[PDB]
Amino acid sequence: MNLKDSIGLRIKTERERQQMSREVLCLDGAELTVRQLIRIEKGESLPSLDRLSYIAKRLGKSMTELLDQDNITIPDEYYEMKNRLIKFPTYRNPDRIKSKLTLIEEVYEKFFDILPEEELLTLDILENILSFTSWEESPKVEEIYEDLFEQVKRKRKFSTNDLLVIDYYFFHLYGRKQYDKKLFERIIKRVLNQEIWTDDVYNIVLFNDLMAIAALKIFHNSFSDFLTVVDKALAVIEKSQLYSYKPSVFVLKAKYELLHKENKKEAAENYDKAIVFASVLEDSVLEESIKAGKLADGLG
Repeated sequence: MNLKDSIGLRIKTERERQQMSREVLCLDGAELTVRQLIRIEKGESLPSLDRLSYIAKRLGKSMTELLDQDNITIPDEYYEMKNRLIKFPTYRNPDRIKSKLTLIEEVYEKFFDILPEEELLTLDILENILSFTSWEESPKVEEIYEDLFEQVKRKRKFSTNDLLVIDYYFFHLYGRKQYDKKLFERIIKRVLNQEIWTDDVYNIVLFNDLMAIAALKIFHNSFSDFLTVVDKALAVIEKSQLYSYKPSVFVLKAKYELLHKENKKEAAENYDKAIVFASVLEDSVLEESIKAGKLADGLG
């Protein structure tokens, strides 16, 4: 009997001894949903610290009592590998030897039996992030993402994990003409209000989120708050010194001048700053790509 089975059985056993329905325990779903609790009690999922804290409080127990002998401590090495996955650099500035593929398999081989549901979803998102179209793969995943996104849309302060879930939501909006604009607007507002501090990992996820929002706004021809987005992206870049990201921001400005301000001259100038920065960063693939971008937009 593994960790998940033990904790799950303990929790279900205690809940049923109090004759508490799943719905009663889960309340409004903000901290735990019925399907989450079900996966925990079937030992399909391990609870996280937050979950366990909620469950213990609801049942009137202590976390120690629900844990018994079992240990759910997640080793620092996992968080280091996750951080390295998030900060994973382009193939033009490779760090050391290991691929993302290798790091992900290594994270599973070392830590799978002790990873809670949220971390696993975060990992699936990271794995598939550079190519989210290449991913339309699980009913189980959509089911897990859906409740976690339900929870996310109640929060005012986001975590790293929250933001990765939000990035996957943005991907849900991809290529879609019909969508809930009110939800998208609330999400955007809340992302834009997140504090920028000294966590580079967080700041990276926030950045990629901002790019996704900009892209979506370009696709929707909705340029309200676009410069708010751009400025926030730039504030991130400055705070964590992510200068390899800066040309793409200038490209965004270009697009804004082009498709909204319709100022081909400024558009062209922004492209030129992007090209020059890439050039003087010596990512030549990026430079060439941006030049081709300027031609593509008719500013050649």
